[PDB]
Amino acid sequence: PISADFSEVENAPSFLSLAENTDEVLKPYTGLEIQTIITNIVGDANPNQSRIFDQDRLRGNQYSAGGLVTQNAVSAIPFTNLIPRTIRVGNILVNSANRLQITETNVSEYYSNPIIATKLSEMISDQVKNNQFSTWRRDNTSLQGFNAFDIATINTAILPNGLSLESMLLKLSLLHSIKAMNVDAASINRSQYQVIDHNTVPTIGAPAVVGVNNSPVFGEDCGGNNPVYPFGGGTGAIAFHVTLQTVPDERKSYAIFVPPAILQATSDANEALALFALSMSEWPHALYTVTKQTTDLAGANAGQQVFIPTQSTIHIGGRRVLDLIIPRREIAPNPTTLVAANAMCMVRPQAGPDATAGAIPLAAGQLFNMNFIGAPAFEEWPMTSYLYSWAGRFDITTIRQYMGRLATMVGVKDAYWAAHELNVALSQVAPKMTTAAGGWAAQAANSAQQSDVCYSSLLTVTRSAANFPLANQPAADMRVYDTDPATWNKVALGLATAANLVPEQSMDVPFVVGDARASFWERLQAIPMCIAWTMYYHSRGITTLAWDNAYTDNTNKWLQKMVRNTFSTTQSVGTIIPARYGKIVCNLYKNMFHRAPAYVATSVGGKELHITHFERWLPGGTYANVYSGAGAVVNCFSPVLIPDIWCQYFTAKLPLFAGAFPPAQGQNSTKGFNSKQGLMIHRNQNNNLVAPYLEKFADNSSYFPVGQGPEINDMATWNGRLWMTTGNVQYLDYSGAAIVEAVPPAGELPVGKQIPLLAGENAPIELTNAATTCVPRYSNDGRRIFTYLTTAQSVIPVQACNRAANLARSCWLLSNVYAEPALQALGDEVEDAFDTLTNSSFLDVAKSVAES
Amino acid sequence: PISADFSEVENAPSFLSLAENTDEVLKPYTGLEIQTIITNIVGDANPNQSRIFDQDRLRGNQYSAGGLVTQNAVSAIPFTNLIPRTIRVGNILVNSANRLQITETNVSEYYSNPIIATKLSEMISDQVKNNQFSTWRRDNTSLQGFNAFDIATINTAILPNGLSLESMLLKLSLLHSIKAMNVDAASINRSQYQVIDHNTVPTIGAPAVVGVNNSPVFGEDCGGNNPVYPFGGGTGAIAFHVTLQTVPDERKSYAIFVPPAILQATSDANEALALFALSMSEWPHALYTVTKQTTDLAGANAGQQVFIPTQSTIHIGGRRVLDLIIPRREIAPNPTTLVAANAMCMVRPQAGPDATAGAIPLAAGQLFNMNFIGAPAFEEWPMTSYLYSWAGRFDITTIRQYMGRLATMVGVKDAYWAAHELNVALSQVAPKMTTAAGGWAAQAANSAQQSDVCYSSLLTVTRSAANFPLANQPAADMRVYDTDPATWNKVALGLATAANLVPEQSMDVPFVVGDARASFWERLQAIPMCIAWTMYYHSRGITTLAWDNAYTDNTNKWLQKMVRNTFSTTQSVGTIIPARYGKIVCNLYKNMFHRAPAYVATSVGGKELHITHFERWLPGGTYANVYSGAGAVVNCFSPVLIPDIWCQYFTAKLPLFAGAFPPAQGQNSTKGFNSKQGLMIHRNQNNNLVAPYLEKFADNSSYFPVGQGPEINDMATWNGRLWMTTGNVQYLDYSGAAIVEAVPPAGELPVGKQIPLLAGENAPIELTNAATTCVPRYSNDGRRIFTYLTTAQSVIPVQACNRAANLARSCWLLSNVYAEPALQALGDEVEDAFDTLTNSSFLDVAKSVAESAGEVPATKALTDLQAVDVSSLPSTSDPSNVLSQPAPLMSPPT
Amino acid sequence: AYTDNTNKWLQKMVRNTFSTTQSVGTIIPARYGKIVCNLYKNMFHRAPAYVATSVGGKELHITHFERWLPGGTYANVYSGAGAVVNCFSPVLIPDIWCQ
Amino acid sequence: DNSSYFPVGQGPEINDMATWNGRLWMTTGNVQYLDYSGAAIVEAVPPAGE
Amino acid sequence: RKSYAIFVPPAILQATSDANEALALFALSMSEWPHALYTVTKQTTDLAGANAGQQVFIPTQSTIHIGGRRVLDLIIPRREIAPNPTTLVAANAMCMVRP
Repeated sequence: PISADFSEVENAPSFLSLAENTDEVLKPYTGLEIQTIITNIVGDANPNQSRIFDQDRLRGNQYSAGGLVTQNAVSAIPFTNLIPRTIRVGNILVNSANRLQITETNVSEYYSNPIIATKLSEMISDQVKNNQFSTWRRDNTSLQGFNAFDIATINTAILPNGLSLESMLLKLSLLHSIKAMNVDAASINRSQYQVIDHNTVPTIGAPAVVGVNNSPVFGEDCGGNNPVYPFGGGTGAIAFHVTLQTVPDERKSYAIFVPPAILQATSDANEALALFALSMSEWPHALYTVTKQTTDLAGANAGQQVFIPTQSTIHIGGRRVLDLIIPRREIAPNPTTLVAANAMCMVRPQAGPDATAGAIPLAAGQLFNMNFIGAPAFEEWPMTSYLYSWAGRFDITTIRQYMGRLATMVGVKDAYWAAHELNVALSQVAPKMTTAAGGWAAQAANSAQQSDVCYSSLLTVTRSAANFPLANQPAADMRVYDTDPATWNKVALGLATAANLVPEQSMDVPFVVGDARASFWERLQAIPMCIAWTMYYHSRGITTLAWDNAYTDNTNKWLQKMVRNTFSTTQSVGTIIPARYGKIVCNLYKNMFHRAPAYVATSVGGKELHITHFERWLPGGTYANVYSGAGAVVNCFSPVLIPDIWCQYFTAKLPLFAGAFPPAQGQNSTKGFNSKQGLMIHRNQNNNLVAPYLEKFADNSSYFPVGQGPEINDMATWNGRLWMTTGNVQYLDYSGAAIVEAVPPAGELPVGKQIPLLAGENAPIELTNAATTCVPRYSNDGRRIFTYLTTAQSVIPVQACNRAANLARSCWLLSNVYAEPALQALGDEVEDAFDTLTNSSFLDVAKSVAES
Repeated sequence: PISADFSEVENAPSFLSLAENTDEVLKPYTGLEIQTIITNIVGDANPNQSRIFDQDRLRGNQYSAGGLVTQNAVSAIPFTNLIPRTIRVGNILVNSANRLQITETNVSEYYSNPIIATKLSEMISDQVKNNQFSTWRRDNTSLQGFNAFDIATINTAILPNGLSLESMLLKLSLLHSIKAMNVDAASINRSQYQVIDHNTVPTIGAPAVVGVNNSPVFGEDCGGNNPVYPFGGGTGAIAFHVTLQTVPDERKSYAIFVPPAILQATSDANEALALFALSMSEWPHALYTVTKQTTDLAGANAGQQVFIPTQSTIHIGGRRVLDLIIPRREIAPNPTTLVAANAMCMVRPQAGPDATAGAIPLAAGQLFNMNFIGAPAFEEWPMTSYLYSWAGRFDITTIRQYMGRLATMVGVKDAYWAAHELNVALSQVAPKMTTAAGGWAAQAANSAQQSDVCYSSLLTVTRSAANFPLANQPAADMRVYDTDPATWNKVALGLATAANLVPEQSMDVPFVVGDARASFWERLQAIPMCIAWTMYYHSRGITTLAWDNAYTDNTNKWLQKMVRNTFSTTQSVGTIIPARYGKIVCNLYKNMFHRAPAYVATSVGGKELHITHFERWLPGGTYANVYSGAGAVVNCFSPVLIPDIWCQYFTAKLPLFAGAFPPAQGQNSTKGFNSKQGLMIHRNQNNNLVAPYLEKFADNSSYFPVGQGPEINDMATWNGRLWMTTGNVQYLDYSGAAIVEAVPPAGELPVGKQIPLLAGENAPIELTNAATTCVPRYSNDGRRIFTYLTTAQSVIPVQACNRAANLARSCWLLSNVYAEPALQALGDEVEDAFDTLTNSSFLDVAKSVAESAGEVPATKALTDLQAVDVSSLPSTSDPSNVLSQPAPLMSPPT
Repeated sequence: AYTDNTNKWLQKMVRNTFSTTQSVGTIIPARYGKIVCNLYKNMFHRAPAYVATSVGGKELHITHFERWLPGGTYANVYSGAGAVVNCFSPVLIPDIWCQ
Repeated sequence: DNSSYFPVGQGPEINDMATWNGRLWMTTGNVQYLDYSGAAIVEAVPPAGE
Repeated sequence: RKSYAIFVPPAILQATSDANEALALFALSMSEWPHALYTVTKQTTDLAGANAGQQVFIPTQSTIHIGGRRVLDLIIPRREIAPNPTTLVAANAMCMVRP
């Protein structure tokens, strides 16, 4: 919460108090209630637009350090999933000059929740034991549509591993979040088309079109009509079979049964079939491309403009070839002639409306010729071509139908929610901040720095270095479980079950899917994740080089252990073991928001263990760093992405070092902590260098002792912010010499991204739109860092810490923060009559809030 | 009430006593409290027989300060909704020089009463799960003429919020409020046409005509016969579908089902479809007009004036285009061919009886060409033109039956009543006051000041700055709930239910919905609202220029709070939260009128809270101010809208500072409070300025301390009124310096609007029709304001405070009466003999339906028997429960 | 009474003569059709055919008296030379049949 | 209170004997269908005595 | 079309002297009505008996509209315990009655 008075600063929680474990079960933090913070804002200059197209921004009144007022100043929402591929330059569309982003994943086996045999599979094995010949006769088949010999052979295997549905549901969530873009233009806010490209203004009149393989540059098209995998290249292969007798051996163990429940899940069974086929092959099968009409800032230069969705770039699975088995209409022995095969099956697979040109061209809507036992030549299709035909017909309400059916056949409530969490955590992305003295800045148009971007985890994204298809050495970003085809076959036939596979009412599918607001809710759900990682990284002052070099040669002992426990270093078989210090981040999340992240159960040694997206990232990335104007990299600060007001304003509780500065010109304006709090100044007056009250040294005064680093102390960080927020901070060491990290041109601090204004809005003023909490304490050399001011500059702030003076700093006028008059002609403290008449009600509201 | 003696004003309740929280249940304010006082009609009467065309004034005898009695003195009913677009000028009717008023709404989703899935949905899920054993794609799940694949997708992924229905009911109520003008002239007030145009006279014999897009000036016709939306400037689109498949992928998620339960009348059902379509598209779809015959004050010159209803200019945002998915007549395979479709649609839509031009021209009565798979081309209509054609065909009596069937599906009683409260709050409107010495005044004809107007909340109404269609959106004035298509689809098909949505009888529809008297009755419901807001703003002394700049100013910390807390701009747990000081006005209302305002619930984490229309206004507007006789603005007063006789003759109980001056009775007349009351006189360096007994803190604050402002004190306010009501007050600083705010020409007070007289009436005299209570105390720059008199002028009033002298005053000669509530139900109804012959059967069949929401005679115990594998049915492993809020628990840590 | 020129009382009056109500999968009987069935049973000492129907678990008989639909036009007398006259309440048959 | 206009929402009450008397007036050859003041009603009427 | 198809039990086909007629009557029984406009014709004459002739009348029952389902698939019993027919002669000889 933002603060009206300095009394609200002193009484704030300490960091260790919030990093503490909490026992109580909580609730998911859906974007539907994060929605209400952007709307329902204080301010009289604000037209309260109803369309979600305009509700994309943090609007508010602001108050200057000099005591002036500014109305309806703006702060852009940081996150997006769209990467531009046609940047405007000189007010005209121009082909991009920068290579595409990429993500990877280490899929893992899921041994947790091993399956139990049904009484059906039990009696089947008994019949195999006692050698009951009749039960697997040649022409016996179930109403399911599969013949008995196949069931008797699928049952014979013993499997240790359980079933997951994680990568499956994850691919469905990714396709969903791509298809959501195609919904009404009013249902999608414009800020999302102008986070990376600040010179572009989308049109409300015409919907974004969702194409595929249309990118202009760097081999992005992946062959067009001839579709090919973006990752590694090549075409896959697909074959439809009525029986496992037909599938080639050395291929049999891999073949997947397709239950009838899948094929009756939609208006067009070939489409449900195609969507299941997408569901268990490699992703992306192609590069999807959102296209949108946009115009000039003056409206002068309209045109279509291309965007590549982030979801389209993540790489998961990658199984290349697949054999699908299908139900049959009639109780008949396995087909021998071709016509007897084609007429036999429940549905006859075919390409969708879009055509393809390849060595194996597919005419639009072409029928597939089913395989049979006596066939002179085995039959097969290219996979990327196959899915390419149907790439145009997936649709979010159809996916909704499909999901209701899956929810009915087997549980989907929780797993889809966790998969959705992974989707947000991986596919939401913000540009690195540029440094400035004022409220707004951005990097020059069509530049490598314009397109640098980071995860919510404050890890920079990997960027491709060559034309598609890529042929990389893998660099996985985080673990996920794999969906096992064999266990799926054991379950689809009623042969087996698992403790989390319980069937559910269709109405229980989580409400996100099939809803057109889903994109906006994605963007919103991304912010709290950054708040938890940010408060993790800012509590200790480690510089961005000290993290970047912490997994390479320039490491310390302490940086070694430090990077080691942030991430999922550990690798037990068939498991994902959580980071030791990811738990602290989950605690911060639960204490600062009174809500909880999605869990996945996982067992080790018979011990149960929850795991969250906080606990399953992988080490070796590069961290967020600020740029200088003119693009020079600077990496002194601890890593950052987003402006302080987001942190201060969405949280219910925050640690003391992070609070907003109270408004200028009041009694109880910003102050500081001194000797009584147990702090001590470091003077260096011989060189004009004076530094705040700080923690008493513990043999760590100039070099830290080996294996140790800076200690948590809020009040000292607060003082460091007070020194920084003056205009001339100087980052030196104990002797007053330069440190190895690059430093901002003097007085600059990182600041939020510029976007074009609407009518009646203002650019943010002063330090209202800036990171401030990013204070250095530990350099890559192992030395301490000190923030200095000259002896003359340093006198007022020292009086403030001493509490014999006040300081003047700018602030948002939101909630209970009111502007302070220059005089302060105070009267006797007096409760207002209206405040007493309406106090109980005000208590009832707060009680209702606490209850939840 | 009016006071009889000074003993009664001296014993009147304090303001804080009336603003206390009250815990008792109270009946709705039907507006008939005012009817039995200003009208012949005590009890019932037929509207035709009563001539309420002439029942449009406050009447009575008046007593003057000089001792004379003026019989048959009169006062106008302040409020209206009609806006002239042609003003009489120089006895000759002419085009308006001034642009039209506009209004904006902030529509949005909020948590409502918690929602739960029904038994019918469980049966459907079990039908699907059981269907999974057989390689047959089959259609067991069809309901009410809908495709089996559609019921499956309407049964998925429910939204926690709940369901509202409010914006729907707003659009319906606004429409009704407009069509109610269409009834005969005998039962609409004469005054209603002449609140703003005081020089015109309506003719009783001929009814008003309601048209569309007819206006002469500023492009008000929205393309005329070829229409466009008045605000967006665009044109909509509408398409009808037998099944959801034919809907383009760009918008399959926004589709709305049109349940068969409406259209069950043998009354034209093609119109009921149009009125379902109207209540979910953007409003207004066109600018309605009321044309009425009128004449000159001499009766000499006659003509047809044009008016715009205030309901027709308020913008409820929403959906330009609609896919309406129609029920199938006969259960059947999906109509792959056309003749299978049309001969099987339960209704086949066609345009209403009016022609339209432009692209996609529509001949009258034209038939829509149905959409089905494999069709040669897609077909749709512009919706502005489709709605333009039915626009002349709706009427009060059909809206009543429509809503009567609508009530059978979902309860609509309390929700509609609250929507009607919003209707009255946003549509009733009054002109700004003119200062004078005497009892009447009005602004010059066809002037900008003549047409300037305000809400019952003392906030001004904004004007358009360019010809329609408007190129750019105005700021929101108030925020309302929205109605989700998704959970609408779930609720209409019986798949979901909430405690606010329990079905009701067609007789439960509130009386206003049917009657021709409804316009008059809406006109009477806005007065208590101003009385509440007036007592609120007048309890403190803050001036108009001071409210006007308050939200931002840095001169004083207290003032910023005092405005920030009166508007609804706060939230928690994803829902709206009521304005903190709106509750004061609500309490003030309940305590003065002994009636309860209509409210709606918001669920904060499952805890319901009541929001009233007092609590949902938004910042931005200018506040209400009086004009000089010459048209110059006057800033110095607190906000005012109406003469105080209205405030003080229609309240059961009243604040002390606002009571009427008592009648002369022998020696006694009027009197003032002194130091025995805790008060004390202000004096300065000047020896020729005297200010009344006031607070003791008044001695120590030429400027209020920051964080503090003037406090409630009835008696000092009373004394301030005594200084003001002398003909020669002076508005000045602690030192006797001029304040920055514009002040009236000397000795003048704001006074109520002039209207033409009937034979035998007299104009109000002196201060009988003035506002008096608006006593300034807080200046724009933080100074106190003092009311001064010169010494010689000062002597009699001070002795009147000392109870040793008396001050003459005028009064109405009216006694006090205040009725117990006329009706409990909120709906009129009378037993007929047949209602008694057939009583018990109705009484239990009714209750047997109210519990029957989402029930079918087949129970789970029967449909289990048909199931293949009962343990694996989701209804077994998932007994259903009410969803929690903000969201139901997911992924619990074991 | 089912078109524009309606009253309140004509509104309720036509509303309860007929089967206005529409619960799912059912035909709910008119409130005042029951009076007509009572007249039938008292004046003839005989009963009309029933169909059972359930709502809310409540049983409900229904008869052709209870299942007509609103919006028709009523019997009216003609003048000689064919002029329509509609002052009388609706009629079809001579009194002696009734008596 | 239903002498010339019925009060809103109410209509004529059942009373047999009055209907009997109305039949007695009708079965004479010259009945005249008017209102309380003796003015014509809006319904079309039979040529006299029919 | 499968979910709509109606089985015709043998009980229907042995309900009359000509099974094709019972079949036709069941088919009338579950499709749309009227399937045509039936016409009663009767000789009539003048009041004086002067002008005899046939005269046409349309029954009221023929004008009521009910149902209206348009297309129908009827399933029929087979004479012998045999697997589903594959040749045409094997189909025609198979069924209980040939429509």
